[PDB]
Amino acid sequence: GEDWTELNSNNIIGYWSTGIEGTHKLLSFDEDGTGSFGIYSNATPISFQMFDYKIEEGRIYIYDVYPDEKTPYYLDCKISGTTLKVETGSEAGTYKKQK
Repeated sequence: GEDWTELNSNNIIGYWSTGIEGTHKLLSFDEDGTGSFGIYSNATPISFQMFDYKIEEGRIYIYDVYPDEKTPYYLDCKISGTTLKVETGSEAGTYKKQK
């Protein structure tokens, strides 16, 4: 049916977008650095944050965020190549890979 892969430290790597309008959201994850999460409105950047992460459960583990650092938690998500499906969190929805 929906036959997803193991989320791992290598398939997540790169940027992830919805589309370019209204109120969009943008993500990145590096292999040996950090992630980054942005939020826009129409054609202006309105948020930014970064966080370290690990993949120690077939989920994102979040445990360092800035500038307002937050509690550590895990994030249920799926991946197969070019479609991120996050189920929970700020970034919960769908995105396409953007590299």
